[PDB]
Amino acid sequence: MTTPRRALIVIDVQNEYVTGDLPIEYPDVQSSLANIARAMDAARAAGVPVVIVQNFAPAGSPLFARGSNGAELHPVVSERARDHYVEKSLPSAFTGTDLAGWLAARQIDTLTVTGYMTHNCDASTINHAVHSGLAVEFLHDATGSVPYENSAGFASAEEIHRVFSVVLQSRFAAVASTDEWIAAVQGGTPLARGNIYASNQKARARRA
Amino acid sequence: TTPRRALIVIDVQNEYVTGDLPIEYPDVQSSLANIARAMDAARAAGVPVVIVQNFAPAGSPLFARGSNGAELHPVVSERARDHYVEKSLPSAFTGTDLAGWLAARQIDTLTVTGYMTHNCDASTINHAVHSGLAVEFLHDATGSVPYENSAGFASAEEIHRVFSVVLQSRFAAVASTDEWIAAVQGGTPLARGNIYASNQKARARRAT
Ligand SMILES: [Cl-]
Repeated sequence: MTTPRRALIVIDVQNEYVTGDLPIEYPDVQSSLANIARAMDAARAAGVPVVIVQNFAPAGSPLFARGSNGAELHPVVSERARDHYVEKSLPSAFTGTDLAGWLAARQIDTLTVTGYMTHNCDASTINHAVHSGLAVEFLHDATGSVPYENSAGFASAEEIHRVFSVVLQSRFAAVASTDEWIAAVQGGTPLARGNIYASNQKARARRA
Repeated sequence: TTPRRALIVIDVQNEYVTGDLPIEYPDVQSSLANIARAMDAARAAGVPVVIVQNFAPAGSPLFARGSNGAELHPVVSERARDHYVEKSLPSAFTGTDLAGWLAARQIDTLTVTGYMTHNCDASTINHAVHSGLAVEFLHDATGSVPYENSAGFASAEEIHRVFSVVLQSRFAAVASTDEWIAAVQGGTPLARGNIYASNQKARARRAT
């Protein structure tokens, strides 16, 4: 087997999600911030390129407003080194940006996703990556969601994050812990991916 | 102003009904019936109808080329259509002419029906939004299956609800088939939610 050639992308780790008005609720945000930092430190030690993504909305916007505290990168990011930076104003870190080219220029075959939110920025970015031919990894303990209620119904942060983690594992990404990822980097091994048939069979077999 | 819609009917194949990937929520007869209604309402209004069929290789457990499971369900195979694409990844854009065909017909709004909510439908919607299309998702003309894998468990109800709520928060106007039919007959758009509102309504359940 070929050794995975990973890039770690740290998506929208900004104060809005922590001290601001879109507070991450599951996993616990302090626990995911700590794992983001471990993943970044491990990546730097192992020579895995680290890409920071920052999301902006216009000045005066209620969230992620240019010039506001909430739009600034959290100290976990800002006090660390990085190898690349991408600003975005859409969920996906690829659309219209230099990300795909930058990755390709570094022979990246595997994009390891951390940051926020699981169901929006992270999932959009992963969807683009998968359909471009990249393998994707998702660190379930270095990511997270918020609860939502709207005309379509209610879903908690735990339900959103779990659903997305399980769906990702079924088809789109290797879902793993930060500890698991760090070890796989050390060993030069891929992380395990699930599949739709196994995933649905297991749930059905249990219901039986 | 009046949307220029196309209705896309994704992967309404026997695998999901009589085969080995049975849709569990919403009830599959109820969503098949609504897909039928939506197609007929589109037809009557001159809204174009696009059919998508997903194939895996001959001999695969699901969607195998040559198998009954891979065939379109008669609800859809016996009806009129304006366009057809076959695909082999979740998004109906990747490796198909879909974006080109929609562009040639000056489509600005894509209405999504068919299966699965969290896989083919979500991936198609995420591509469409990022290409600049407006998207609608008919929550009673779509559906999910349960999954269990190394990332955890989630039921079909949880998966469909979580994706319906997340889509309403940012990616699509989520509506019932009746609401869509009324919007087509009236030449009006459907309502979209937003992330900040969705999160604020959920946070109010704490009742501090
Ligand atoms: Cl698995």
